[PDB]
Amino acid sequence: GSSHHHHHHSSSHMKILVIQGPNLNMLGGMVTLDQIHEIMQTFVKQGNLDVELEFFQTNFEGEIIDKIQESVGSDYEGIIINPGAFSHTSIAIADAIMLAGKPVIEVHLTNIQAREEFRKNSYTGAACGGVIMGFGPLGYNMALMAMVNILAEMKAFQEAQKNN
Amino acid sequence: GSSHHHHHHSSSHMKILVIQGPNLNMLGGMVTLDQIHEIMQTFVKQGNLDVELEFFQTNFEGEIIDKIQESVGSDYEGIIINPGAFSHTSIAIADAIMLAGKPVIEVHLTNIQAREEFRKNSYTGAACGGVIMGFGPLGYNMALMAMVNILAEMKAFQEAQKNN
Amino acid sequence: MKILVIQGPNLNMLGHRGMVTLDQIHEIMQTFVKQGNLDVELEFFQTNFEGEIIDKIQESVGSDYEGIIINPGAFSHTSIAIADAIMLAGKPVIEVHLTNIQAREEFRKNSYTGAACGGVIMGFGPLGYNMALMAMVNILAEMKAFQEAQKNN
Amino acid sequence: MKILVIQGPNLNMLGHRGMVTLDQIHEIMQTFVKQGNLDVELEFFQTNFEGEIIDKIQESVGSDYEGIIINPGAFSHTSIAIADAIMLAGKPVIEVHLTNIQAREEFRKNSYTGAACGGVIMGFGPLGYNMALMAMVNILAEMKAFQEAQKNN
Amino acid sequence: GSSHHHHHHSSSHMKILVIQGPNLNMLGGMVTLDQIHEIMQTFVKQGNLDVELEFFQTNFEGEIIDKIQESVGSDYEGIIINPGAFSHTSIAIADAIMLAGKPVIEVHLTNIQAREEFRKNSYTGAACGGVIMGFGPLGYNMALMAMVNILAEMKAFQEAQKNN
Amino acid sequence: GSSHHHHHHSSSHMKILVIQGPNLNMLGGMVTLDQIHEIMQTFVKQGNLDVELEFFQTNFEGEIIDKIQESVGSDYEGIIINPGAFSHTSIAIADAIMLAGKPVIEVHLTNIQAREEFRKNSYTGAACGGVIMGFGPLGYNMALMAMVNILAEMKAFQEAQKNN
Amino acid sequence: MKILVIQGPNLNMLGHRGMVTLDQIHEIMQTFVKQGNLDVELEFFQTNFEGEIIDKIQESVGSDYEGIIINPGAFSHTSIAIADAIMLAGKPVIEVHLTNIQAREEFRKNSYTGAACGGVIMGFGPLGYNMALMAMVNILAEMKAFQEAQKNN
Amino acid sequence: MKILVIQGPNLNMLGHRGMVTLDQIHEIMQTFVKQGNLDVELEFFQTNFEGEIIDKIQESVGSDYEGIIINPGAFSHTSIAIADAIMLAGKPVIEVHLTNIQAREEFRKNSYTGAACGGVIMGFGPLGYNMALMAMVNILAEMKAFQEAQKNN
Amino acid sequence: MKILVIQGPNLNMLGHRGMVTLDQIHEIMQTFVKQGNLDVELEFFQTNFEGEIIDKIQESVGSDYEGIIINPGAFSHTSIAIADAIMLAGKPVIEVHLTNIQAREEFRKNSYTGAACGGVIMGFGPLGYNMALMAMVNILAEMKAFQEAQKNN
Amino acid sequence: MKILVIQGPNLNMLGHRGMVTLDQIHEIMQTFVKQGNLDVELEFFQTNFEGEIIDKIQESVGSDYEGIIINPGAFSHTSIAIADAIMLAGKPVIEVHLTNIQAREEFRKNSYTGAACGGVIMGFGPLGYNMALMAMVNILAEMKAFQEAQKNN
Amino acid sequence: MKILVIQGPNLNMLGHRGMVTLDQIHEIMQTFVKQGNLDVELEFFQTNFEGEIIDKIQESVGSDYEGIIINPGAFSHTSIAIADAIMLAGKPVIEVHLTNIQAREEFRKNSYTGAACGGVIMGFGPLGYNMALMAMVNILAEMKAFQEAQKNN
Amino acid sequence: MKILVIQGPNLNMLGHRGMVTLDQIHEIMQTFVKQGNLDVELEFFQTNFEGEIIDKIQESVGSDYEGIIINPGAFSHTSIAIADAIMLAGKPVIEVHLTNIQAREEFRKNSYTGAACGGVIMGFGPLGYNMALMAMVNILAEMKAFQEAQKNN
Ligand SMILES: O=C(O)[C@]1(O)C=C[C@@H](O)[C@H](O)C1
Ligand SMILES: O=C(O)[C@]1(O)C=C[C@@H](O)[C@H](O)C1
Ligand SMILES: O=C(O)[C@]1(O)C=C[C@@H](O)[C@H](O)C1
Ligand SMILES: O=C(O)[C@]1(O)C=C[C@@H](O)[C@H](O)C1
Ligand SMILES: O=C(O)[C@]1(O)C=C[C@@H](O)[C@H](O)C1
Ligand SMILES: O=C(O)[C@]1(O)C=C[C@@H](O)[C@H](O)C1
Ligand SMILES: O=C(O)[C@]1(O)C=C[C@@H](O)[C@H](O)C1
Ligand SMILES: O=C(O)[C@]1(O)C=C[C@@H](O)[C@H](O)C1
Ligand SMILES: O=C(O)[C@]1(O)C=C[C@@H](O)[C@H](O)C1
Ligand SMILES: O=C(O)[C@]1(O)C=C[C@@H](O)[C@H](O)C1
Ligand SMILES: O=C(O)[C@]1(O)C=C[C@@H](O)[C@H](O)C1
Ligand SMILES: O=C(O)[C@]1(O)C=C[C@@H](O)[C@H](O)C1
Repeated sequence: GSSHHHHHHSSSHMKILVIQGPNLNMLGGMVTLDQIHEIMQTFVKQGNLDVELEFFQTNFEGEIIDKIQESVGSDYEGIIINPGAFSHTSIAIADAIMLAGKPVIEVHLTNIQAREEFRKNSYTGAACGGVIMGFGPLGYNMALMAMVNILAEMKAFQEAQKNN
Repeated sequence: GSSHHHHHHSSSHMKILVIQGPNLNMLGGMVTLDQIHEIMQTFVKQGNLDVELEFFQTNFEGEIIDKIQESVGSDYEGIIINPGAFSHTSIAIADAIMLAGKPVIEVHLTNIQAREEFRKNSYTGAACGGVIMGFGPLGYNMALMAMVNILAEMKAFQEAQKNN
Repeated sequence: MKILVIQGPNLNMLGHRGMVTLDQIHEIMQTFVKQGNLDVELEFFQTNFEGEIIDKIQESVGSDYEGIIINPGAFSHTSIAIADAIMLAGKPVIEVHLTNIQAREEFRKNSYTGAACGGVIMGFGPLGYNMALMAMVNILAEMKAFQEAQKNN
Repeated sequence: MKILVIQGPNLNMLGHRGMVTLDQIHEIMQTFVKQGNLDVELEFFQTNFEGEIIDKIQESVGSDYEGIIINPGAFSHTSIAIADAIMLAGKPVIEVHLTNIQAREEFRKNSYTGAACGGVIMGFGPLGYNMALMAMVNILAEMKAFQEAQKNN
Repeated sequence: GSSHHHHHHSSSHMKILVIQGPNLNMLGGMVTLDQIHEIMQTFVKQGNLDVELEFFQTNFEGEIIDKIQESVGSDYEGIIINPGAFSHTSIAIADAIMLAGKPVIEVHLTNIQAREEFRKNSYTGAACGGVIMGFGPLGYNMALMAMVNILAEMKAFQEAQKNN
Repeated sequence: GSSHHHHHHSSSHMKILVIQGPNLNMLGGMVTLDQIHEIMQTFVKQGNLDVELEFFQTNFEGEIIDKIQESVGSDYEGIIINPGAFSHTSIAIADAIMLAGKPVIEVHLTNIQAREEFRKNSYTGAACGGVIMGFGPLGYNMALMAMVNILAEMKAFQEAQKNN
Repeated sequence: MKILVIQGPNLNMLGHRGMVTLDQIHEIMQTFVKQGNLDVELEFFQTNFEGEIIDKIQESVGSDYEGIIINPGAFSHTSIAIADAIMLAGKPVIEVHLTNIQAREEFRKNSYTGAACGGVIMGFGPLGYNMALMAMVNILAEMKAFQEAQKNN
Repeated sequence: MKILVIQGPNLNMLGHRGMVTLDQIHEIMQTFVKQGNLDVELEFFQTNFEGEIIDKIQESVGSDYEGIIINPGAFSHTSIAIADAIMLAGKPVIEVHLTNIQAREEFRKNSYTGAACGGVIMGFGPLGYNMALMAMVNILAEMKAFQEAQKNN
Repeated sequence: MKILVIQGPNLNMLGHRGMVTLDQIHEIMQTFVKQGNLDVELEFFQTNFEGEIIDKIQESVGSDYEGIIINPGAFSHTSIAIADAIMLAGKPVIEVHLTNIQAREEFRKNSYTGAACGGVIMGFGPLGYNMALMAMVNILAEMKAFQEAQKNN
Repeated sequence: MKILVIQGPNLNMLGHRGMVTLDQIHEIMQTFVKQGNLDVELEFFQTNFEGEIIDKIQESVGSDYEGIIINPGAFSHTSIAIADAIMLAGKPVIEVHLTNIQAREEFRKNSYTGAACGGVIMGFGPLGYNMALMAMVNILAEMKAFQEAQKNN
Repeated sequence: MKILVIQGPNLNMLGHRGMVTLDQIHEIMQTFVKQGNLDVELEFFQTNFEGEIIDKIQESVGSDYEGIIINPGAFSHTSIAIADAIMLAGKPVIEVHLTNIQAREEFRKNSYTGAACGGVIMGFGPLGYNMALMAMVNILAEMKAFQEAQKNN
Repeated sequence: MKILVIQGPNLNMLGHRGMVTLDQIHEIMQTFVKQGNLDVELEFFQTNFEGEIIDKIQESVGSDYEGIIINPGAFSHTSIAIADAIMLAGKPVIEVHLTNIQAREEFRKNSYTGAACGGVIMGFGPLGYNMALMAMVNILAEMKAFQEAQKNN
């Protein structure tokens, strides 16, 4: 699958991993995925945020399981995923996620509540703590704004108990 | 039911309506709903945002339907709603929302995908364009950040077609 | 001879939700009575509250109302309470629907409230309301004929 | 202005199956027209055959009938074909039920034929038939008003 | 449809009506329907029984409804029916039977409990007071032996109450 | 459980085993089970039939499984059973029946098609080749008349292939 | 020691809906207490409003009520909200039903509210209410014993 | 006045399965009677056999037992037979459950045997048994008043 | 070599129900045969009667028809009878659908009759009928080759 | 004019899984084209990977393929992704099945991918593939006629 | 070290129901122990009675049995009681199936008793029994190692 | 004598997901063979890819593997394709589960893959793998005895 990433300088620093599910490579709303990624980057460079993104799209469920598994070599501290149609079917990823080790957030462009009966459950989303759907590309940024706060708060907490 | 609101000065200006469902008046995480509201207000005064909020909680499905119906006296231009347990059952509010006239966003503290079978469907969120669940109080701000962008883009659009 | 019309949730919103208001439906009804020359006091009550329909039906049980026409709206599909209430009304209740609830989503198909009513008119738009007057008038006429047929022998 | 009434299976059996016959229901209808002074030719057709209802509706598609009132009876719950047929009728079809099919066994609850018709009258006993005439008259009146409203501008 | 009948002399006399559903006309076990009928007649002429049968097969659900409706012109006093595949689907005959006026018995060559999930319910058999299935042609005679006893007992009963 | 039997002389001879389900011991229509048994006996002594019955009622599902297993010590050559409510639940007896080795017929006084949803399936009857239900006590005799014919025809058949 | 009794929709209609009123049920309870010599202030509240049950339970959370006996009635089967409420009451809630809701239609079988309450009495007619007092008295007694057993060591 | 208490499968295991035995439950009952000054012979029977419950209920039908309290345990959810048995007992049967079967797995939610019983106590732990005595006493008392009210006129 | 084509309910209504008649479909087939130079007598039969499909299939069992192409229409989803009939035809039956019945409402998804046929063509509009001829020709050809392959050794 | 043939999981196993290989199926197609004198480049791709079907479909979206024939095999029943893919292919997709998936286990009945494709051929054994060529040829021919019919006026 | 083997209904019938008896299965087990040189007293108990399995498991709770291997047979699918029992066994219970219950009718797919056991062997024919011994030996060995690892520190 | 072990998705993650790795499981197996003195070449393959399990099984069909042990993991519940593949393996496949998939969520209860396999070991943790070797060894031994029993007469 496909993979973009930007760099980051070196003076906290939060590495985040975005995983885009099958067919998401194809948007082209009238907006494209690369565009959804600059929107994300634009919203960080902009928010004033020491966040590094890694972007990842694939059509292969195994490639999505692999990628999560990699992350567990503690690099990035959280995952933003839109499993595509795998949301509805794939227990195997739901499992990947539950032994992800870190925050995961599911994001869906459409409102899957409001579509075909079959799209209504996501197993994957049941396993991410949080789920965003319905918002169009705008949803990713919500997942980003959220991710930031989660991690932040965790850092402030790991520094909480680890003194006494 | 109960209702808070802050004021706003008079020099665009977006009035937004927050509706909290039944039992939400009870939180006291270890955070309370008034607290969830200042967090919201804090995130506006802070984001630098001409947004006026109105906060509203009730245990009464009718009172939720009433309030939406009132909004349709074009004041506020969108709604953020956590219908609580009424999400799962109440077609009547789903209906209220589908003839709401404006952007509606559903917010849930818990991740309802991940709870009892009965909590899995929300008819109301199938009628809001977008849904947020899973995020704790943080979710509300996501709905706020989103609401802003929606309206914004709408204003920019109503000014789009209305020239030619 | 006085009849109660009970309109459910969202029904008041007609004209934002064809382009016709609930007020206009009510006056249509008048026009049908005021015209059909039928001795009928109508009263309109609309609410978005399940409890307020229940209350109102419970309040009917005192003389002056001989029948209730009701569009429980969305509560039709879900409100076992309103159906329970309709059954103790002990007097004609007729359920009306603007649309054909057979013909929309799954969750609208069944009506609890409808089963409790003697009979259901649906998918006629407002005409169904006049249809309901039409029937109420008949049943009340017939009932009235019968309790004099017997309480005479 | 000529209207078709289609009665489904078993319906002819009324008086062995209250104590009233299908014939009487028909003449009631007459009495309602013959009385309501409405220019309406009615025709009655009863059958226990799914195919015969389908045939009859397909035959309506030729002028002289402007609308159909129909009680598919038991076929209501099961006949996708009749429903399909009612949908090409391209002219008002109104479904009538003597009983409230909401209020009997599970298998009667849905009506396929009902969904295809614009609207459904149920649980009124025979009155529902007059109810149906009442509606048909109105829609045909309105339709007629409209095709002259436009085909004038 | 098709229709066989034998005659009977004139010196109680029980007229019985057998109705064979769709496709039953086709057997040819390695036994045919006419054969199933002689077996029946053979078992009456044989049992020593003042019974007159009328045999009736059709493919048309309407024709089965018609025939029952006819019977209600009190000729025969009971019906033996194998609705075939219409068992499982046809409410309309179930209804015909429920306002049949007299004893009805459903017979099935096969054991419908023991076949495709769809064959498991018969609505028609739910409305007959009794149901035989599983016995092959032998089934019909069971229905005949039973029909005899039912009617008999009824005659003995109508003569029971109608004296006092 | 309980068990009746009559004797039989010694000059073909068919031994048959009747098994009555739980609660059947309680009838007392207005007829009792012993009565249902003499009706049976009466219909054999009467039909002119070299049949020996053994009657058996119990409340214990094990005791029914036991008794079938016993039969397999080839005594009687067929079983008539009314598993009572165990019809609907007990796979374990359905299995006993399927490795019964001989004709089994299920009899039910009521018409189980026409009762509570739960009584609609009988797993046992799915395993008997044939099922009678709806007939009141008269049902048993139908099972008897049938049993006779089945066995008969089998004897006639075992003498069929066993010559060439 | 003060206990709240919450009666649900339609429950007030007893005497039109055997031949006994809600008032009579309540005075029965009194008679059981007034007689049982038990230190128990009772309060009765009946409503046809889902919200008002919720509000009332939430209002209990302030001292003087130590327990709630509650017949959610129709809301029993459908009201996640009231069950959610009962769960934060943090103090005994006992559900009562006049009838045996196992023993009616499908839709009454489950109770959401019952699952949230510790225990459910059903099918006893009014006796079940005294039954409920019986139990509340016991749990409160035991709880009270225990918080003194511990807050002593 | 003699009452039969029937304990179902595994119920004898209490103390390995809070920390209380079935013996203790039974003596509690005694204490409640022995104390309530109520003329009540109790008998206890516990079994892991569906058949033995059936047999025991059928055996009750002979004089000296006027009522049955019964915790069918696991058989509650599956035993049509025991429910059929309970229904010919012709004499009060009350189901008790230690836990609130609404509040566990799907498969425990319905009780066949409970529907057959007049009423069900659940989720009270052992208290429910005394609760059951409480009720049986009342019903028997009332029944007995009534057969003398009538067999006098 | 003679083939039966069986069109089901409503299928005759094409041109009121794109803009193409059943007649045109049939002549298309001809054109495909008349052109494909294939020795094929075709016969067309359309009906709105479940029975008449059954009768027609049963009648095929006599020589001259070697195969059946059939669009049961609506009866596809419900007719166990027709499926049973197709299964004793003992000779190729091919089901055709204009539309892709996977792609409409739930109730059209399964076809009983289709499972009975050896193979189903669907969603091709009229082209599927020529598609069907295409197949029949092949199967008949192959079968014919084989009964000569064997009845030779 | 170039067409892509997509064979799904296990389909390569034909010859161990009648006694015919996937290679033979493909050369048959050739023979049908090579014979039908039709201007058609075919390409065969078989995979046991859901993703590789997806990738392959997405890769089609670049010129030279005008259509896809596809036997998703097992993924037919479960792969929402492939069905989603087929839907953006924006160019004819035809699903083929060797067997009649109506006629096996429950889980094979529905096909997600089939609903996505315009039309589905099933139960024909390998013939269905030639049947598929037959159809693709026709649609492409017709489409091509049409874009010249219009882009001329 | 003594182990209980519990065989359920019908299991004794092997050899009328491959051609192997229950006795032979048991002696096989012996042969595996007698051979594997494992210190293991086995006991065999077969029954057709749900209550007898329950009784036997309840009887295990006394010393000398350290583990149970069990084929509940048909009760697997239905007996909530036996599962309940297996849960208080407080000692290893292993479920065995001759066949693969996944691979037969719907009703056999789930096992209640299997969920209550730590682990299930199925579809191995008799070999599964030896498989079970193999496991029991291991867990007992491990448990035993552990209670000496700790009760030492 | 060489055997394939196929580990499914996530299985490699043991030690982040008791505290044991997949490597350790494999070496345990060695220890069991290396110890059991059995002539067995084992190979381990783990993948998170449905297609790779299917490929690997399809690759087995060439000599040197006589059997496959497999934990399809999450694909167990959903992969019709893998089950389809396991069925053409034409050689013993045994499914192993660390946990008791009966005893977790609904969605894990059924195994497609398991029904295709001859037999399934589950809920034993790693021991189940040695269990599997134990069985494979036996079947292969027996099969081998048999093809020499016959191909001798
Ligand atoms: O982002 C989404 O909306 C989605 O995950 C993408 C493609 C579809 O398969 C999903 O149902 C929704
Ligand atoms: O915000 C929520 O999580 C919720 O809407 C509140 C209360 C519960 O009834 C809902 O399931 C979740
Ligand atoms: O009037 C009607 O058509 C309706 O009762 C009103 C509102 C909706 O919720 C119902 O589904 C239909
Ligand atoms: O007229 C009626 O009520 C009905 O349509 C007639 C016959 C029955 O089969 C329907 O269920 C109701
Ligand atoms: O006699 C019978 O077995 C049957 O009624 C005949 C044909 C099939 O449709 C039924 O399922 C059984
Ligand atoms: O004979 C009978 O009808 C029955 O088998 C007896 C008792 C009930 O449990 C069955 O449902 C019917
Ligand atoms: O008290 C009762 O029995 C009930 O709770 C009251 C009203 C009905 O809605 C319930 O189903 C039963
Ligand atoms: O007493 C009880 O709680 C129960 O009746 C006994 C055992 C369990 O099987 C039931 O689910 C509840
Ligand atoms: O040809 C068809 O597409 C169909 O078989 C005809 C009529 C409809 O009833 C079917 O659903 C589709
Ligand atoms: O080609 C077929 O018949 C099929 O698509 C192939 C493999 C199986 O998985 C499907 O169920 C049918
Ligand atoms: O395979 C077995 O051993 C089984 O447990 C025994 C009897 C049957 O009832 C089960 O379904 C399988
Ligand atoms: O090994 C197991 O226990 C399992 O097969 C592995 C992963 C999970 O997805 C299964 O449910 C169980």
